Amino acid sequence: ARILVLGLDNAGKTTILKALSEEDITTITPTQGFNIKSLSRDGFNLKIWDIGGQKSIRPYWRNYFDQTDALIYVIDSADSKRLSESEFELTELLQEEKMTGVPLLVFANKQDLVGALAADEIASTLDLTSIRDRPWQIQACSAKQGTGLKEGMEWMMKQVKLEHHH
Ligand SMILES: Nc1nc2c(ncn2[C@@H]2O[C@H](COP(=O)(O)OP(=O)(O)NP(=O)(O)O)[C@@H](O)[C@H]2O)c(=O)[nH]1
Ligand SMILES: [Mg+2]
Repeated sequence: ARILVLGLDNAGKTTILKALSEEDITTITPTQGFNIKSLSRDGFNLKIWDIGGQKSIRPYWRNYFDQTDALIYVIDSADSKRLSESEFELTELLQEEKMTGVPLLVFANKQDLVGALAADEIASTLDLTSIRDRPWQIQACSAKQGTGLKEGMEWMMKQVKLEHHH
């Protein structure tokens, strides 16, 4: 499955990917273009695209909308000065024709920091309960500390799997 990871600059996209890859986050720098990582877990082959979020390169996001199987949107839960910007960019994404029906996982990141907003507050600001056109989930997490990441990825896998029924 092809996974696309978006969100504002500094939200923690690359740190989450390296945490999933069991590698060192000490040496992470802002992403000028994008990163690709292949990950095999629980009988699944994930190809993950992590795109840089600085506004200057944000128009490039649309290059990667084709053949997307799931969207992960990352937000810095402790940076309330940037919430309006994060909601504007997500609402634009959800109006894209190429992303019709694609499952949405929101990672409410940096829960380890003082003043981090709870998942329910973030859900309210992003107006997630008004979505009608796709499956969605919000998950609180800390990439520095590893919590929440497994739970999020398990929800996402359930949505993209070929499911067998009786
Ligand atoms: N306290 C804390 N800091 C975090 C957490 N996740 C990431 N950070 C920090 O936040 C900063 C930005 O992380 P980074 O992964 O580069 O963000 P990004 O979303 O990839 N930015 P860009 O899109 O510009 O590449 C880094 O200093 C990183 O260590 C977290 O869960 N807790
Ligand atoms: Mg990055």
